[PDB]
Amino acid sequence: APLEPEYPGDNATPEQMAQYAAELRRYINMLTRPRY
Repeated sequence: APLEPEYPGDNATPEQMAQYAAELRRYINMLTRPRY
C-alpha cells in the first residue's frame, strides 16, 4: 500500500519490504509452522 513516495535517505521504501514480509507469511502456510 504505497502513498506519496519520496526518495528517503538510505532505506528502500516501506512498500518494498512489505512484499517480502507478506511472502514470509505465505512461507508459514507452506512450512505448516511459523518461522519467527
